[PDB]
Amino acid sequence: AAVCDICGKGPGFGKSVSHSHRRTSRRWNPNIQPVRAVTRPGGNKQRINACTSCIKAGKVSRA
RNA sequence: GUCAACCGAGCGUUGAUCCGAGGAUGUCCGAAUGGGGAAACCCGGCACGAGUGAUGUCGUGUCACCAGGCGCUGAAUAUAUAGGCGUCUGGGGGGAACGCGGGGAAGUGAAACAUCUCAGUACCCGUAGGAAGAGAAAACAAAAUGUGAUUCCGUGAGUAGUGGCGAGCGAAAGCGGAGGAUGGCUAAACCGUAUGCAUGUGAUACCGGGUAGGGGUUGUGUGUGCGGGGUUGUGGGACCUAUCUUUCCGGCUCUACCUGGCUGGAGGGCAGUGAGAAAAUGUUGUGGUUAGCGGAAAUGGCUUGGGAUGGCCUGCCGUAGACGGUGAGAGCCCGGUACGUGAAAACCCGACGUCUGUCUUGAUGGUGUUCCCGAGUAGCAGCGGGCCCGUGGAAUCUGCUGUGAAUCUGCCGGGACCACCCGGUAAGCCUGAAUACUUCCCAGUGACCGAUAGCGGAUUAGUACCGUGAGGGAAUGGUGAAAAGUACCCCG
RNA sequence: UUUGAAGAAUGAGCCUGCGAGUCAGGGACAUGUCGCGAGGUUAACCCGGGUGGGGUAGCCGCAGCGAAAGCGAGUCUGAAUAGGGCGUAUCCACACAAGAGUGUGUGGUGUAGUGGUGUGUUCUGGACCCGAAGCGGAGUGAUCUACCCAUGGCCAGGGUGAAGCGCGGGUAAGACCGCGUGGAGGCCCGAACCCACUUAGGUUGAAGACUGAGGGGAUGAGCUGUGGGUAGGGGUGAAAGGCCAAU
RNA sequence: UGCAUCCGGUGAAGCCGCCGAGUGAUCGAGUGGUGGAGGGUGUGGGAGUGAGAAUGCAGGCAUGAGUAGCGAUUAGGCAAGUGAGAACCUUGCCCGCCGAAAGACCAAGGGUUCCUGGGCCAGGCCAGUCCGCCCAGGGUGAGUCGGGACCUAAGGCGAGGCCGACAGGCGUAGUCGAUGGACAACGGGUUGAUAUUCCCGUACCCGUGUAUGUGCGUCCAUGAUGAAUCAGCGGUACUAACCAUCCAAAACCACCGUGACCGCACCUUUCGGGGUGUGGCGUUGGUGGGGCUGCAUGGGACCUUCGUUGGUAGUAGUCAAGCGAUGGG
RNA sequence: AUAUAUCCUGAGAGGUGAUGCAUAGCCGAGUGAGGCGAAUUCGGUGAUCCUAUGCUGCCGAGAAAAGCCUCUAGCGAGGACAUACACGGCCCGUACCCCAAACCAACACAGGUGGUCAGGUAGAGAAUACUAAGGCGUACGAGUGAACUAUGGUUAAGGAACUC
RNA sequence: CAAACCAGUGAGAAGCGACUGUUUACUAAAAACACAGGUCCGUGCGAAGUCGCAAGACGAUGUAUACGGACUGACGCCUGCCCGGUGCUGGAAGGUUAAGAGGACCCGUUAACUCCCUUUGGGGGUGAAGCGGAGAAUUUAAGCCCCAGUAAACGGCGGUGGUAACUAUAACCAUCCUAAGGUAGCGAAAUUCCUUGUCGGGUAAGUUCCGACCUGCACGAAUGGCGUAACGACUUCUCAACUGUCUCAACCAUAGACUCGGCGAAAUUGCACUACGAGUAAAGAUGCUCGUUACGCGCGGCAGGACGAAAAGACCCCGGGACCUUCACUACAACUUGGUAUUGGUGCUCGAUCGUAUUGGGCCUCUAACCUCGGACCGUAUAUCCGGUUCAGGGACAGUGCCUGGUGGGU
RNA sequence: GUGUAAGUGCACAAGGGAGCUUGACUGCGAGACGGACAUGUCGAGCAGGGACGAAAGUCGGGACUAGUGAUCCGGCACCUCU
Ligand SMILES: [Mg+2]
Ligand SMILES: [Mg+2]
Ligand SMILES: [Mg+2]
Ligand SMILES: [Mg+2]
Ligand SMILES: [Mg+2]
Ligand SMILES: [Mg+2]
Ligand SMILES: [Mg+2]
Ligand SMILES: [Mg+2]
Ligand SMILES: [Mg+2]
Ligand SMILES: [Mg+2]
Ligand SMILES: [Mg+2]
Ligand SMILES: [Mg+2]
Ligand SMILES: [Mg+2]
Ligand SMILES: [Mg+2]
Ligand SMILES: [Mg+2]
Ligand SMILES: [Mg+2]
Ligand SMILES: [Mg+2]
Ligand SMILES: [Mg+2]
Ligand SMILES: [Mg+2]
Ligand SMILES: [Mg+2]
Ligand SMILES: [Mg+2]
Ligand SMILES: [Mg+2]
Ligand SMILES: [Mg+2]
Ligand SMILES: [Mg+2]
Ligand SMILES: [Mg+2]
Ligand SMILES: [Mg+2]
Ligand SMILES: [Mg+2]
Ligand SMILES: [Mg+2]
Ligand SMILES: [Mg+2]
Ligand SMILES: [Mg+2]
Ligand SMILES: [Mg+2]
Ligand SMILES: [Mg+2]
Ligand SMILES: [Mg+2]
Ligand SMILES: [Mg+2]
Ligand SMILES: [Mg+2]
Ligand SMILES: [Mg+2]
Ligand SMILES: [Mg+2]
Ligand SMILES: [Mg+2]
Ligand SMILES: [Mg+2]
Ligand SMILES: [Mg+2]
Ligand SMILES: [Mg+2]
Ligand SMILES: [Mg+2]
Ligand SMILES: [Mg+2]
Ligand SMILES: [Mg+2]
Ligand SMILES: [Mg+2]
Ligand SMILES: [Mg+2]
Ligand SMILES: [Mg+2]
Ligand SMILES: [Mg+2]
Ligand SMILES: [Mg+2]
Ligand SMILES: [Mg+2]
Ligand SMILES: [Mg+2]
Ligand SMILES: [Mg+2]
Ligand SMILES: [Mg+2]
Ligand SMILES: [Mg+2]
Ligand SMILES: [Mg+2]
Ligand SMILES: [Mg+2]
Ligand SMILES: [Mg+2]
Ligand SMILES: [Mg+2]
Ligand SMILES: [Mg+2]
Ligand SMILES: [Mg+2]
Ligand SMILES: [Mg+2]
Ligand SMILES: [Mg+2]
Ligand SMILES: [Mg+2]
Ligand SMILES: [Mg+2]
Ligand SMILES: [Mg+2]
Ligand SMILES: [Mg+2]
Ligand SMILES: [Mg+2]
Ligand SMILES: [Mg+2]
Ligand SMILES: [Mg+2]
Ligand SMILES: [Mg+2]
Ligand SMILES: [Mg+2]
Ligand SMILES: [Mg+2]
Ligand SMILES: [Mg+2]
Ligand SMILES: [Mg+2]
Ligand SMILES: [Mg+2]
Ligand SMILES: [Mg+2]
Ligand SMILES: [Mg+2]
Ligand SMILES: [Mg+2]
Ligand SMILES: [Mg+2]
Ligand SMILES: [Mg+2]
Ligand SMILES: [Mg+2]
Ligand SMILES: [Mg+2]
Ligand SMILES: [Mg+2]
Ligand SMILES: [Mg+2]
Ligand SMILES: [Mg+2]
Ligand SMILES: [Mg+2]
Ligand SMILES: [Mg+2]
Ligand SMILES: [Mg+2]
Ligand SMILES: [Mg+2]
Ligand SMILES: [Mg+2]
Ligand SMILES: [Mg+2]
Ligand SMILES: [Mg+2]
Ligand SMILES: [Mg+2]
Ligand SMILES: [Mg+2]
Ligand SMILES: [Mg+2]
Ligand SMILES: [Mg+2]
Ligand SMILES: [Mg+2]
Ligand SMILES: [Mg+2]
Ligand SMILES: [Mg+2]
Ligand SMILES: [Mg+2]
Ligand SMILES: [Mg+2]
Ligand SMILES: [Mg+2]
Ligand SMILES: [Mg+2]
Ligand SMILES: [Mg+2]
Ligand SMILES: [Mg+2]
Ligand SMILES: [Mg+2]
Ligand SMILES: [Mg+2]
Ligand SMILES: [Mg+2]
Ligand SMILES: [Mg+2]
Ligand SMILES: [Mg+2]
Ligand SMILES: [Mg+2]
Ligand SMILES: [Mg+2]
Ligand SMILES: [Mg+2]
Ligand SMILES: [Mg+2]
Ligand SMILES: [Mg+2]
Ligand SMILES: [Mg+2]
Ligand SMILES: [Mg+2]
Ligand SMILES: [Mg+2]
Ligand SMILES: [Mg+2]
Ligand SMILES: [Mg+2]
Ligand SMILES: [Mg+2]
Ligand SMILES: [Mg+2]
Ligand SMILES: [Mg+2]
Ligand SMILES: [Mg+2]
Ligand SMILES: [Mg+2]
Ligand SMILES: [Mg+2]
Ligand SMILES: [Mg+2]
Ligand SMILES: [Mg+2]
Ligand SMILES: [Mg+2]
Ligand SMILES: [Mg+2]
Ligand SMILES: [Mg+2]
Ligand SMILES: [Mg+2]
Ligand SMILES: [Mg+2]
Ligand SMILES: [Mg+2]
Ligand SMILES: [Mg+2]
Ligand SMILES: [Mg+2]
Ligand SMILES: [Mg+2]
Ligand SMILES: [Mg+2]
Ligand SMILES: [Mg+2]
Ligand SMILES: [Mg+2]
Ligand SMILES: [Mg+2]
Ligand SMILES: [Mg+2]
Ligand SMILES: [Mg+2]
Ligand SMILES: [Mg+2]
Ligand SMILES: [Mg+2]
Ligand SMILES: [Mg+2]
Ligand SMILES: [Mg+2]
Ligand SMILES: [Mg+2]
Ligand SMILES: [Mg+2]
Ligand SMILES: [Mg+2]
Ligand SMILES: [Mg+2]
Ligand SMILES: [Mg+2]
Ligand SMILES: [Mg+2]
Ligand SMILES: [Zn+2]
Repeated sequence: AAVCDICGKGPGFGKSVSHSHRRTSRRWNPNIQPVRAVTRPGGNKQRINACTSCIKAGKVSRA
């Protein structure tokens, strides 16, 4: 819940809301997961904290 | 140097001290950086010298972490990588405010109270700078054939608006001003090179007239890397086809001989320490700063007077009658005042001949047909945030999650939203001046205080003292003009 | 302060100093007063080591009515002369009506606001002065106490006598019992130590919690030195709303 | 503050009196005494502008008052000395009190309170020659005691690492961290103060080195062994069989029950269905007899698998001494 | 091999240490130092001190690491073992107080503060009573038969009738 | 003749608690706390539950004969009946409902037009495709509603009337209603208001005590009932000794109080040449009226007044705080669902334009995303952290985000 | 006796019946009453249309006095408002 490696997406802070509409401070943390992505076409794969936005950005590739 | 005096030793006409510029010296703790640690203290490794009969012993240096590179090494293992070393360059902490940015509340008002307000305030945190930040419209405007980056002022106006439509909050457009730089580029529609991965009909296919010699720019798809030149506002650029064309040379579009498309070298540019090319090449103002020099004119006389600058009388000078001191009110007494002058050396602000780059293989004006200019971006569904705007009919901005575009008969804006037309190029980038602040220094000023005031602090003050801590936190000025601070005698 | 105080209602030991309606805003209004007058005035800003000059950007009134279109000395209402609401500053003289008080038409008197300066009030600012219980953010504390963690130390003396053990009884083996040994025990009495039950004194005390007589445990859930960790809406808590540095 | 400018060392402001005047807040070019350096008419201007109170604040001084108290449970008297003064100090005599302390050593802590010398304002709840007062001087002596050179617990810090909006939080290798473990000291004497430190006498254990006497190799060579090499075997028992033991796949013989068929006699509704007894099969429920061949279960042997040597190659490469760990016990 | 075999551990006792020292006292010498200097044996009691980190017995089952000894991985042509030898071992604390007028309590305060030493007579004793060593009478005193208060002693007879 | 110091009062009846023990430092040491005994429930091991926005650590280097939570509290006899309410536990067939998808209606705009007017589309309505606005129905999980269980889970266990051989009764039947309507035991008790209930014991006298009766206002069986040996600085009561606690105080030795010398305080304080009584009055007067009495001043004592001093009254009320409780409001932490993403494939089975079509649901597989706290290597000379490699197990689950619904005095 | 309590009124009816029918109108409103204020009450006359009565005239709710709710936010219809 810290940071996504490439997108640079630090979690943002905002306030929730009731139906009565009374505020309270809360947070949002980007959807971060690690995968053993492919780096070089030689087969070397490594792990990097990536979010869904980055994944669908598809800098990381699959076989 | 001072308290503080005092002595005692002493230093000077050759110029000692005093002030300024550069330099060296700088124990230890303290980012502390050789390891450790209860700060000012313990314990080592490595390289060079020295002394002892040698050791003992001594000095000197170097020895942190992280970041970024370079060279060497390489584990699982085969390549290679992590890791491992060693070396250069940076940063590390502190500082009053200001600025940016990440986060961010309640007391309070609403006469209660949740929305709301208090307010993005205090406070915490990470950054740089002397300013920062913002900054060249994807802005406004509204038919005028208008504005023309940002920033800061005074308006516009407590108006339009927002709000349990309450308390409250609060624009924009336009106008007048300060300051100005309409300011130049990178990277995708061709090519030369360092290139590789792939393959050969390995010859009739590759060079821009004619003769001749010579022997995979992949066939097909996709992605990545390297570039001249294409970056709209009347709507705009190129795989090919109609016109003038202000130097030369070579090599290319897989070869050699007209037409077409590029790159390299000899010459007018574009400018350059720059936000749009990078690194280097060096210096003149009586400019200032750091300290300094000169700088006028009454012993004038008398009176009170302890003491005169005072009262009276003369004469005084002034480009200087700000100021302070000297025995009471001083321009004619001293420090000094206007004015003039001045730096061996160093430093901040202003030009000028070594030396450097580029380009004139590039540039300017003229007639028609056919893969580029910011993508996970604009916009979208949900969720929230900032714009006066609290979902309200809600644009514009940002963003968390899922989604997701066109590229010129493209986009987005014009305050739900649509059509004709109206106006300006988003997703890349930087860039002075106007502005804010003052821990620090200088010079001046005050209808500012004059010791319970004024900074807590005119004095050994952030001390004594209190608290183990964070922290709190005092009271305490004047003898005299000068110490001439009471010799000596007497009581005790 | 009170309806009301000589008050036995509050405050004042005394003296001296210090101590309380201030201050800002083209803020708003009214009253004084000052200049000009259908006009009044400028902000910011530029240039005079000096308050000058420039600067009309802007604001208020000269016209109001209507929510608005819009109209305009009228306008709104309304289907409307058909009067009413609001203004036409305000009045004088002439005529027309009813004399529903006044309205409707003519000729003159012709409209007074604005910017200082000082003042009361309101305005937002802490807004006449001192004063709270408390909420929130950042930090400082476990040198007492609570708990716990590691390492050490402490518990004079004197009794009680489990299991177990051996022998003798007893079994067929037992089991069971007498005898001597053994000495367990949150066992007993009682010093150090640690506590706090009663009384007394003290309660401007020797002491911000004690002194003296007695008072319980006193080999353990014990106590004690040592050094460490647990931080505030949290700790800890053999639980009382206790302790967390006399709070 | 502005001003015509003045008042004053022939005495300003301030302080304390006196006089006179205004209805008031006051005033007086109104003065007497202290004071010895600045005030200021008038007319405006601006204010931190007027104190008795707020259990106000700070300072000073009141009263209760010369009152309460002088801080234990042990307690003194006296002689003589110093001194101005002597219950309180010094010396002496007796008395009393503690004596698991009210004595003697340390740690923690404090830091000069230790000793000597001088004086007694201030401090000691009184005086005070005395003091833990002040003033000056002196005083702290370690290879062997203690803290670092050593090692570690609880726990803290922490490269890299992991996680975290920032800050930071964790925890590995490591490094810190005593209240523990590790190495050596005794008695006497000494000054006014130090002592297991100084002196005396006698010992010790750790760290470096000496070089010889023991005396030991590597650079000679003797000892114990030790193990990485060519030729086959485990009656067990690969492959046609024999003796003995229980079982049955291609149903012969015999009976019986009858999926279903052909029917022979009787019963039954008038005849029907149907039941009973039986005959021929068929079985709702396919072996025995015999040989060729091929495979499956044990026997001896044929060629390749041994009873580790026959030369060699104790010819040559190896050292243990002496110290050798970030490792093991 | 069951051997008091062997090894390890081990307070204590004897000897040397020590013909030394100290010593009660003797002499001259006074604020007090100096020289000389006798005996220096026995038994018996006896610890909470030491053997002991031991022995027995119990469950609640009672640190780590180092130093030391020892074994080897990586070397090697000079180390091992003693001793005459004169050499060589840091820095810092070391005074004083330390159940107190010196520390923590604002004081020269009837409080608290951890470890060590533990005499004699009675006694079980580390209680208690009196004493040595040694240190104190802890800083207001002098005088007065009052109340009254506090600390105490004694009390005719009655014995809880006071009083919750 | 234990002569000193030192050195247990004892016994009886009972209440509560098993006891040793701990606690409200600095007013409460108990009957409270705590425990040893049991009970219920949760907890399958990267556990349950904790601290922590995370890694991670405790739990534990433990493993259901362990750990956590809650209740009662040795031991013995026991621990009755009630599942409507609230909870918890199982069952989701039905009804209601999330987000998310979605596209019928309705609405806006505009090319063409549509009457007539000119000549080179608007003024008297339709509505083009897209654009958009509100906008559908349709798919939806948990939960709630619903069905059962559960009381050592929180909790309840009645009233009404009638009904005997003299006498008061109910020991039997009928009423309502809820789920049932208090069983054993004990009971004017630590609960009993009348109440000092009545009776008996103890005393002359007993509102306390003990022992019984039961009219239990308003006991009661794990927020446990009844007894209980021992224990207790616990509660009540009685008895013998005991005594100055008392009848009823007396004397005496001590340190103060007193006088003398020395040093030298504090609270309070508008004034002060400060009497009495009756009256008056802001309603109890040293200070007013009236009358009485009284030379000025001290010292020791005693406390009735000076509404005496100390603390801006606790109680009460009035404008406000903090903490706490809960089915008060509004939320939020945590727990829980689905969709969506980290996201892959085959086979089957189910639908709206029995032989032609509808793309998603449910299942079984598999590796390859992902997890692994399994193993074994390496970084390493030492490393249980960590990173990489291999294999092994899982595996498209899980976890994680975002939206959403539940629950939510934990905050 | 007079719709719903009491008072005030009411026979000239405000009491019944019938006929007819909508004035329980539209826009104003001279002036008043009460109101601290927001509000609340009464009312002759003027313009269109209608109702009853031939006409005269009466008709702007019930014999009167109770039967009620501010502001915001929102919903719905019409207009020669933007
Ligand atoms: Mg991150
Ligand atoms: Mg924010
Ligand atoms: Mg908020
Ligand atoms: Mg996708
Ligand atoms: Mg210099
Ligand atoms: Mg130097
Ligand atoms: Mg360091
Ligand atoms: Mg460093
Ligand atoms: Mg590098
Ligand atoms: Mg490789
Ligand atoms: Mg409010
Ligand atoms: Mg309020
Ligand atoms: Mg607020
Ligand atoms: Mg705001
Ligand atoms: Mg700079
Ligand atoms: Mg800029
Ligand atoms: Mg404006
Ligand atoms: Mg307001
Ligand atoms: Mg180009
Ligand atoms: Mg180009
Ligand atoms: Mg155009
Ligand atoms: Mg000069
Ligand atoms: Mg003179
Ligand atoms: Mg001058
Ligand atoms: Mg002068
Ligand atoms: Mg001068
Ligand atoms: Mg809004
Ligand atoms: Mg909008
Ligand atoms: Mg463009
Ligand atoms: Mg500027
Ligand atoms: Mg402090
Ligand atoms: Mg009054
Ligand atoms: Mg009065
Ligand atoms: Mg009085
Ligand atoms: Mg009063
Ligand atoms: Mg009072
Ligand atoms: Mg009052
Ligand atoms: Mg008072
Ligand atoms: Mg104003
Ligand atoms: Mg005028
Ligand atoms: Mg001007
Ligand atoms: Mg209007
Ligand atoms: Mg109208
Ligand atoms: Mg003014
Ligand atoms: Mg706070
Ligand atoms: Mg701490
Ligand atoms: Mg037994
Ligand atoms: Mg025994
Ligand atoms: Mg006893
Ligand atoms: Mg006393
Ligand atoms: Mg205190
Ligand atoms: Mg007694
Ligand atoms: Mg115990
Ligand atoms: Mg802390
Ligand atoms: Mg709290
Ligand atoms: Mg309690
Ligand atoms: Mg309580
Ligand atoms: Mg406390
Ligand atoms: Mg004079
Ligand atoms: Mg004079
Ligand atoms: Mg004078
Ligand atoms: Mg003056
Ligand atoms: Mg003036
Ligand atoms: Mg004042
Ligand atoms: Mg005063
Ligand atoms: Mg007053
Ligand atoms: Mg006062
Ligand atoms: Mg007094
Ligand atoms: Mg007295
Ligand atoms: Mg006295
Ligand atoms: Mg005392
Ligand atoms: Mg004397
Ligand atoms: Mg004694
Ligand atoms: Mg003792
Ligand atoms: Mg003793
Ligand atoms: Mg200490
Ligand atoms: Mg002296
Ligand atoms: Mg003196
Ligand atoms: Mg004194
Ligand atoms: Mg001194
Ligand atoms: Mg690190
Ligand atoms: Mg760490
Ligand atoms: Mg660690
Ligand atoms: Mg260490
Ligand atoms: Mg240590
Ligand atoms: Mg010493
Ligand atoms: Mg010593
Ligand atoms: Mg040595
Ligand atoms: Mg030292
Ligand atoms: Mg010493
Ligand atoms: Mg000492
Ligand atoms: Mg002592
Ligand atoms: Mg003190
Ligand atoms: Mg004392
Ligand atoms: Mg004390
Ligand atoms: Mg103690
Ligand atoms: Mg003892
Ligand atoms: Mg004695
Ligand atoms: Mg003694
Ligand atoms: Mg007394
Ligand atoms: Mg007697
Ligand atoms: Mg008696
Ligand atoms: Mg009982
Ligand atoms: Mg008890
Ligand atoms: Mg007990
Ligand atoms: Mg207890
Ligand atoms: Mg207690
Ligand atoms: Mg206490
Ligand atoms: Mg208490
Ligand atoms: Mg108590
Ligand atoms: Mg208990
Ligand atoms: Mg039980
Ligand atoms: Mg239980
Ligand atoms: Mg249970
Ligand atoms: Mg778990
Ligand atoms: Mg209980
Ligand atoms: Mg049931
Ligand atoms: Mg129920
Ligand atoms: Mg549809
Ligand atoms: Mg439910
Ligand atoms: Mg009873
Ligand atoms: Mg009972
Ligand atoms: Mg009772
Ligand atoms: Mg009773
Ligand atoms: Mg009774
Ligand atoms: Mg009684
Ligand atoms: Mg009862
Ligand atoms: Mg009850
Ligand atoms: Mg039960
Ligand atoms: Mg129960
Ligand atoms: Mg209960
Ligand atoms: Mg019970
Ligand atoms: Mg019992
Ligand atoms: Mg008696
Ligand atoms: Mg008496
Ligand atoms: Mg007395
Ligand atoms: Mg006395
Ligand atoms: Mg005195
Ligand atoms: Mg009176
Ligand atoms: Mg009276
Ligand atoms: Mg009186
Ligand atoms: Mg009082
Ligand atoms: Mg109060
Ligand atoms: Mg209140
Ligand atoms: Mg609170
Ligand atoms: Mg989903
Ligand atoms: Mg999926
Ligand atoms: Mg609450
Ligand atoms: Mg009628
Ligand atoms: Mg009118
Ligand atoms: Mg009506
Ligand atoms: Mg009517
Ligand atoms: Mg509203
Ligand atoms: Zn990302």
